[PDB]
Amino acid sequence: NPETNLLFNLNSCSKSKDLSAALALYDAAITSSEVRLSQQHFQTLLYLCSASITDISLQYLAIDRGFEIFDRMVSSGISPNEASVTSVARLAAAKGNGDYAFKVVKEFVSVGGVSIPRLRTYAPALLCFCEKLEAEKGYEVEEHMEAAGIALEEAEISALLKVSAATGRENKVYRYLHKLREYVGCVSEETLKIIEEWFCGEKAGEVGDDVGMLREAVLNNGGGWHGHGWVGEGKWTVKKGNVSSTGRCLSCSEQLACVDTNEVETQKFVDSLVALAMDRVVFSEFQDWLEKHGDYEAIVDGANIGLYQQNFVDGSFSLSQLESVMKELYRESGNNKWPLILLHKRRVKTLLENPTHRNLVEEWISNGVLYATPPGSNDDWYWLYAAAKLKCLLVTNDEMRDHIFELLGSTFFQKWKERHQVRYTFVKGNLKLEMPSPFSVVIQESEKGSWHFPVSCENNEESSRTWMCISRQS
Ligand SMILES: [Zn+2]
Repeated sequence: NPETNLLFNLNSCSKSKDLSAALALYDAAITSSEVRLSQQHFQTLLYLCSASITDISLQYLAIDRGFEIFDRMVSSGISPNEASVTSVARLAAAKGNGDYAFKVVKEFVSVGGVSIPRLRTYAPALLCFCEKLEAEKGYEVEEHMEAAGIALEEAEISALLKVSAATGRENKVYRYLHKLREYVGCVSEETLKIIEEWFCGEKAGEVGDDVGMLREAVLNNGGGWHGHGWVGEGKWTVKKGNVSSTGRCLSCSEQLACVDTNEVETQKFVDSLVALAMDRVVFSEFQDWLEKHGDYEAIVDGANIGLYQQNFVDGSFSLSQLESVMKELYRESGNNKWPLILLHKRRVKTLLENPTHRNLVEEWISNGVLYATPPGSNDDWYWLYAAAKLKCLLVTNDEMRDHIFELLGSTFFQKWKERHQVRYTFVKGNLKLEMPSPFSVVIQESEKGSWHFPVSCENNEESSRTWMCISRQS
């Protein structure tokens, strides 16, 4: 059987990255006319041609003979899959042909059946245009990506920022300094140098505008950014320097913002939370109970605080620790609001039928500062909902890492936990609440057009992270 032998030998070439050998077998199949060409033969060759772009000894062969393999695949009556289109997009981008790398994807997305065009399909085009300082054709790829419903990562956004800085398009540079802020957060060392080069450059110091109305724009957006135009005269003062624990940069000596988590994104969180919670008993009775009587500054994971530093074997529970968390949050509250504790019905009873505790537990149920979550369903979803919907603190020592709560948007979560979650500790006797930080680690604009960029300390992120401060002085 010749078809199985060709597929077996082409795979043996792909294991060694031996393009020369597989590309010889490709000729033997065509000229002899003994073997039936098929999708898996064409695919194996195209991936190998894309794989060989990095190899110096095999790149010239892949670029010369790669497109003929793709053209034979289409004319044989086989539509090209996502990986095959990406392979030719990379091959075309390797020899500076951005327009073919673009239009090979436009044909693919135009079918729209089972295409599924990933970012790696469009990236060969986009990067090739930004390499050749073709800003206009670069931005076309972004439009066709964003319309096709594909997220841009840091590398693509940095490429578009780079080409904007090269062509001197100060409108577009401002666009992508907010795309990084929005879709990335803290930036790379390479990405930081792309930004540093702009603000140090002469074009950046030829832009300007007001004071009063921008304050509303900062508040309405969240706190991080005002989001329209540059502010100042010229000559930026770029410098790297660390930030305080209180949210105060040592370079410029101004206040960093603690940005509110996205209001529309928080509504997607709570709806997906109620959707999973409504699953066999009535969850909706808590929803209205919170809304009717619930204006607390903090929520407490009752099961966590009580079982903290207790033996899993003994089944020992600690109301005294849960009592301490109640009193300290009440003190730290300015208006003096007691937090809402959320325990199970199995844990509230047994606490209630202990005569020592009964009074204190009954007191909290009467005052509306403790809610019993019903059996069967988890308490997990009740205190997530309570803190998230009311937008307040959540006291628990539990970084929620699991595949049951996998609908957690890990982009939105962590970013939510850093703003809202309160950790704690009981050193022998006394309690110590570890509050969330008074400033967020994200890109942000001041009212005076002063930017701040945090660089991602990938190894050991701490208070000694370097921030790249950029201000005007006017
Ligand atoms: Zn600063």
